[PDB]
Amino acid sequence: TPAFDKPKVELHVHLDGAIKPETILYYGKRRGIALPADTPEELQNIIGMDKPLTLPDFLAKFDYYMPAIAGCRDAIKRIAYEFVEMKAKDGVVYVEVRYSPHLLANSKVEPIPWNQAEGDLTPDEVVSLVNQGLQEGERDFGVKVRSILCCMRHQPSWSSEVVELCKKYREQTVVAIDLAGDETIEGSSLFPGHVQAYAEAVKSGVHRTVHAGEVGSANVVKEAVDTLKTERLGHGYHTLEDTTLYNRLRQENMHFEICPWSSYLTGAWKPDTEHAVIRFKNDQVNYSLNTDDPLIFKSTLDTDYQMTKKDMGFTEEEFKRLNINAAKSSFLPEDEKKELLDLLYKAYR
Ligand SMILES: [Zn+2]
Repeated sequence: TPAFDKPKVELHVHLDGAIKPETILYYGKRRGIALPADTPEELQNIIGMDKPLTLPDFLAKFDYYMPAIAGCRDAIKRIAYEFVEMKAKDGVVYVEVRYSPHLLANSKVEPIPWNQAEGDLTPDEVVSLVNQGLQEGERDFGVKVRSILCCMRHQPSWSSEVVELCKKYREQTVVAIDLAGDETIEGSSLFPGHVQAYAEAVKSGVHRTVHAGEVGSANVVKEAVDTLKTERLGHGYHTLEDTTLYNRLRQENMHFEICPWSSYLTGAWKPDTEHAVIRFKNDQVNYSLNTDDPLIFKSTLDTDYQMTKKDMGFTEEEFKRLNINAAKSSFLPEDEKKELLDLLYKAYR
């Protein structure tokens, strides 16, 4: 029994962090890729985490399975398709899924990811394949799906390509640009490559979100809002450390993409303190509930609702409230956004 058995909206979940272990296993053996384990259960046991890990340990989780998907057209399209199915099972009616097109390519991309051999899959084609999988999935599972392309903090050189891809495939699921990766990188938010890609997003009407304040200080949040001119914040928990910034963001109705289960497992949140989502609730902040990386966290969207319901006393009124706000803060055209809202209103009333 779901904690909130009603239609839901999810705005922060990574496609490369939401793959079925069986599918990883299928493609691993299909092209002779070495995987740590040969069974689904032990594979998620290895890939998943039950306790906070060092950043290196965390990032290494990806090294274990991404090589089996990246560079393979069939696989890129398939994980996108299966992703929509997963969300349908979660009772999600609208989802914005994000990922780095570069981390799935083996052609172009100077720093060829995952130590894979030079191939023939460019970031551009990756995007088209994802689009196809997501659209076929929308048709087959009844979930409205849009995507977001991720700039990687440690690779500013890819950021311009990211924004141009968002422009090229606009509406065809791509609705925004994101900035993900290691936030502890000093001045990463200020890297010219990232700043210019976002300045261009503003100029081309590409919506914007940025991972900030998850583990970094309130200062990375401030840089995301004032310099990158982000419209939403991924996590943004450390905004509570700069009261004036927090209050300005509340005044501006800034949207916070919260991932409760994730924040716990990663350690972004210390169990000894009030969870940010609790005060955001008390402060009536504009925020959403999200899984982030279901595969790595061994979770489903219900995991985050069960946690806030049972361990934080969230009411159905708050769940309805936050999903309405998630829809209001979506990067959907105003026309479709209103339709999504009408669905939620009728479903919540
Ligand atoms: Zn994320």
